[PDB]
Amino acid sequence: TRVFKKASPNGKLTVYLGKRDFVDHIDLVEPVDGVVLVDPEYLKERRVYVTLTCAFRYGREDLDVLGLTFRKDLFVANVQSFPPAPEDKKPLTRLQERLIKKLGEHAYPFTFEIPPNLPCSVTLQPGPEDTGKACGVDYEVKAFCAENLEEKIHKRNSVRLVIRKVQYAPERPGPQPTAETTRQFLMSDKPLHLEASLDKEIYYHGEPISVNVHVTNNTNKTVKKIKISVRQYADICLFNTAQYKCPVAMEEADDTVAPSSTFCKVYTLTPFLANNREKRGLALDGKLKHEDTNLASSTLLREGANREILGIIVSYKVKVKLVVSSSDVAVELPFTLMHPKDIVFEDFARQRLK
Ligand SMILES: O=P(O)(O)O[C@H]1[C@H](OP(=O)(O)O)[C@@H](OP(=O)(O)O)[C@H](OP(=O)(O)O)[C@@H](OP(=O)(O)O)[C@H]1OP(=O)(O)O
Ligand SMILES: [Mg+2]
Repeated sequence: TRVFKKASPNGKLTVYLGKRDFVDHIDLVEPVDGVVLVDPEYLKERRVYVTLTCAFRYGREDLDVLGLTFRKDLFVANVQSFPPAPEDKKPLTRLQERLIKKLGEHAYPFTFEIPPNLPCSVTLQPGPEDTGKACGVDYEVKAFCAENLEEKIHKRNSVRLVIRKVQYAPERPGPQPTAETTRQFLMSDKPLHLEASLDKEIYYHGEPISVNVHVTNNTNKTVKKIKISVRQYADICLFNTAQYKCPVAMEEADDTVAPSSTFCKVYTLTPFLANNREKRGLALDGKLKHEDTNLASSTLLREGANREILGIIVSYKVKVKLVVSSSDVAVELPFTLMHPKDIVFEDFARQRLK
């Protein structure tokens, strides 16, 4: 197997994790299981704690910073760790029993169970014009040394790392998302009928989207060209609320539809951060520099669910538009963008770009 690890500035403490991206379904959220490597001597009476903070921050770009003008803690989990507290139990995973057996007796576990209805790692990077500042929800994991819970943590024998809560939806049976609209122009009842659909409801980053477009032109006019697009919507709903709208895929085609005839065709679009990096105003599931970052996924939410608490709500839509020679006639279908998915330690730091 493969495990990521990071040590405190003074290599006296070291965290070990088997993933840096935890996949949350709807039912459950993959458990966050790891272990710390301690120096019992180096710390007399001092202890080892590990906590999991989940918070929304606005201003600078990473929670652990001193330039953000707003912050709301959405979750906190503290754990007693070096001094094994019989109180604070666990069964123990098996990347653990394994790990502990390769690190020794100074190896200590910890486990976090992230509630299911918490927002997932989403980051929105405002661009050049946009008057808003950066913001996002991050999951900080920290293991530090101290006597009491309260003494003062020091950026030295302490370690922090951002993990990620990524959303996975399985794709059900259901009907393909459809949309249609009829249009009658001035001086005539002859209609121009538009109707589109997507091959499915759920897609994953990198996965192509097929759009079945059908056009029934009873009109005496002509459809010059057709434009297909995929747009993202990001609603920052906490400190300073605002709504960002941004196209992540377009595909205009000079397809013609003559008077009194029926048209038909299948278009293929691919929303991607790569062909959008540049762009800014959109929501991502991480930082840009970080390779391994995608477009923010669709914020799932429920009945009687608190929207503000989610931080940034993200959604996608496919828009079909006919330019009729005007008032183009158009429809839009909504879809859900989701996430896919001998030891030998490896750094934790996320791989970079170019
Ligand atoms: O479909 P297009 O020919 O590409 O025009 C669209 C678009 O909508 P249209 O179908 O509606 O006229 C927007 O109008 P709405 O979708 O909001 O109704 C508009 O967005 P805003 O006017 O809300 O800003 C956006 O411009 P932008 O990307 O600056 O938001 C612009 O996009 P296109 O040139 O990029 O495709
Ligand atoms: Mg599926």
